Amino acid sequence: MNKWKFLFLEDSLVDLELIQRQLNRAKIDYYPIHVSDSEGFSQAILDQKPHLILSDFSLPKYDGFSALKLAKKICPTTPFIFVSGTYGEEAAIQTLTMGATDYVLKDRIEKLLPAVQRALHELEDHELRIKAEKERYELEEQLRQSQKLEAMGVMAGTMAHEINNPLIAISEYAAMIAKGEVDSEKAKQLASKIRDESARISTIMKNLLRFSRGSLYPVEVGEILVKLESITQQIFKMNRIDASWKNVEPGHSIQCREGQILQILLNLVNNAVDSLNQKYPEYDTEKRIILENSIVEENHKKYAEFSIQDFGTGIPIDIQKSIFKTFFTTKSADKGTGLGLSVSLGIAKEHGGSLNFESEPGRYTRFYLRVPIFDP
Amino acid sequence: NKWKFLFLEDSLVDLELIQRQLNRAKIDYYPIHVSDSEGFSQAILDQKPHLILSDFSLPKYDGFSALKLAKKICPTTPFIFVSGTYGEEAAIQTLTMGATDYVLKDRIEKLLPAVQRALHELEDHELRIKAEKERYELEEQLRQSQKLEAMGVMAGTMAHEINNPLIAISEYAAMIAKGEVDSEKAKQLASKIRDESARISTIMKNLLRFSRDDKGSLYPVEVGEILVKLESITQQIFKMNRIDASWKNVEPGHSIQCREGQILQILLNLVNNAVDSLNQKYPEYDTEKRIILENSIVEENHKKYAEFSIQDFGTGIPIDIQKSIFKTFFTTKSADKGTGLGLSVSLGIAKEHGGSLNFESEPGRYTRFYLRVPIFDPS
Ligand SMILES: Nc1ncnc2c1ncn2[C@@H]1O[C@H](COP(=O)(O)OP(=O)(O)CP(=O)(O)O)[C@@H](O)[C@H]1O
Ligand SMILES: Nc1ncnc2c1ncn2[C@@H]1O[C@H](COP(=O)(O)OP(=O)(O)CP(=O)(O)O)[C@@H](O)[C@H]1O
Ligand code: BEF
Ligand code: BEF
Ligand SMILES: [Mg+2]
Ligand SMILES: [Mg+2]
Ligand SMILES: [Mg+2]
Ligand SMILES: [Mg+2]
Repeated sequence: MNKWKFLFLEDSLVDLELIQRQLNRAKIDYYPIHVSDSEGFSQAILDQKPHLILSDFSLPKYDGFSALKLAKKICPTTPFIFVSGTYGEEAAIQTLTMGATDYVLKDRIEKLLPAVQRALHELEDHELRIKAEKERYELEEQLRQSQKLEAMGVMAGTMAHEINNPLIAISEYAAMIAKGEVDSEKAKQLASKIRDESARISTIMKNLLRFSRGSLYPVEVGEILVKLESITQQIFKMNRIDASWKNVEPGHSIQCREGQILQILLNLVNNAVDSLNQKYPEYDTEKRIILENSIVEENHKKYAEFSIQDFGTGIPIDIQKSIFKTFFTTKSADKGTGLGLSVSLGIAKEHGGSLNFESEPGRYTRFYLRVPIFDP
Repeated sequence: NKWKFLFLEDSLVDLELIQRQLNRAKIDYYPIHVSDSEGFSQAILDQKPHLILSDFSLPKYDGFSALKLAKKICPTTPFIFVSGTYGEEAAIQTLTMGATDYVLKDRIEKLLPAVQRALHELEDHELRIKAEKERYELEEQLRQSQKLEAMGVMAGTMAHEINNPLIAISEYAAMIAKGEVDSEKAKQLASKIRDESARISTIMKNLLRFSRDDKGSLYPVEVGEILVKLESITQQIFKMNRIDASWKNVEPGHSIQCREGQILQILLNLVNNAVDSLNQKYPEYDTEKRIILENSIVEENHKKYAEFSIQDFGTGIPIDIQKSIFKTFFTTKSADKGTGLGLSVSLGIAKEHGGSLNFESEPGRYTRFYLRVPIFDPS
């Protein structure tokens, strides 16, 4: 609502006005929270979560020694600055040793602004560091999508080049028949050649598709979950996503290409992060993701179900039937290739599994991959 | 691991007692023995021991002075006192002075747990690096696999959009070949064959335009933004591969008409080739596993160009293949680690920018690739 949140523990309305006047001269955008006792101070820290505490030493019923001791217990990372008129500088330095972040004397109120600015500058710097890491990650991901598109482009080019020669032959033979440049008997021969060139195009593509494409082996389900956790923890941290796990079922193995199963799961996670960042551009308590594994039984067969539930935008009903189609994306093409869900569905079927989803618009989306357990 | 243990001890008899306890444990260590301050000081600097075991009372030298020096020169090296000169009440105090552990000579059985804990802490640090390296390798393996998967999906989609007209061509051709149609229907069917062949060409053109035309107009970009982004992306690459990366020159304040993302793709492609060449030549840590990254302004044919240069000292490029690199799908790496597309895409991108991509290499010594892009200057 308001950028900074400042907690003032102060009993003098006159001194509060003096302190605030110095901050307002700087056009600092802060939300003031004023408290004069231990209950208000204790409640305001927990419920309001201030980014900075400014405390008086002497309040009726409350003291800055107790306030500092409470702050070190409840909000250790929050900067705490004393601003008091009850002692000199000799006494004030000692308070820093007690773990105050800074100390401002009321008779030297000009010192308040540098103390506040340093604390705010340090807070911004911490935010700036996380942001630079997020931007670096996004740039790395854009380059990776671009390298993927170039390889697709090279494959489209090579297949077009090997096909155009027989395609030309088809057009010349058809043109000779259509032009009437051939007797009835040559037209049958040319029509035979057209069939052979059409069969050639189908074979060239088959040899190419086989060139562009390991055996399944038993893999422990737990090995997959540890790898998925290990890969996505940093993604959630960079995106400030809260990640919850509800259940696991290791000690069951599946016949899979482990790398391809992890590829499915990673694609769903990427869809969840994009959905979450679109709904919650800043930090929000509802920017959460649920990751679960479970054993499911279907048609008297047991399956390992991997589930990824995000609380982002959900999938609008008009597009929900069209989401596994190749190249379908609602993101601007610069950020979305539309290949994630279609590749994951292809891989899932190759493993004898299924990929399905449930979503309620504006609430959640849950994608789940089921793969049959290998029982020897 | 071949640990290196520095022993500051003046009694050869007590040294044999200490070493005998470690040798019973089959601890693989290299002993370094010193009895004075000069030998102790040199051994820390020159040999870089992984553990220091020190006596308190050596003639001409003392463990208080040893601790103070160790804290100045090798603060992170574990330091365990092993002395016969005092009791446990005095020994506990030595830990407060920053000894890692204290072993009494009369209780030499306590030496092994102190050493094992110190070695385990070193191993744990090595284990952490290994787990991070393995995680990074798996992420790169998954990304390479996804690139191969995308190529397969594009090959599949073009086959699906083409097969419908291919079926029609084959059916129409079959009716003509059987003679089941008069001469006028055969000409009409031949026209349909022509129309379906043109359709296949159009389907392919629309697919190729999505794969090679969603690129963007050229815009002026400042050279320095490209260099900072390249630095930020490759810092982690060099750290994971234990590559020493040096920059010889930069030339910001010059701009080029480019697709910034495509320029970074060239440079990143050259970097990946350097890392692979370097990893093939130096599988372990080596001081010559170095990379030189430079930018400069170059003049060619009375035109000024921004040159980005990447020089690795890895596996030189053999003369027989030097003439063939940059060809589409040419790779000497296995399929698990190479598609052969990096240099061919980079040469295309360089030409689309009015630039060139070139290289110099001496076999067994170094390779230098350099990308030239024209400076944007209306004047
Ligand atoms: N968790 C999620 N939340 C909201 N929408 C989602 C979603 N997962 C998928 N979608 C929708 O389905 C579409 C299909 O996405 P898909 O993964 O197939 O391609 P993509 O647009 O995500 C780029 P990429 O192929 O690189 O993953 C998305 O563009 C989006 O509109
Ligand atoms: N710095 C370098 N040192 C040694 N050989 C190099 C090299 N740069 C390129 N090469 C050689 O040229 C080949 C072409 O590399 P290119 O990048 O085009 O495809 P690639 O083999 O590296 C797999 P990818 O297409 O995924 O990058 C390499 O496989 C390698 O044999
Ligand atoms: F009451 Be306070 F210490 F200014
Ligand atoms: F001489 Be030592 F300190 F055992
Ligand atoms: Mg007061
Ligand atoms: Mg996706
Ligand atoms: Mg001695
Ligand atoms: Mg390469």
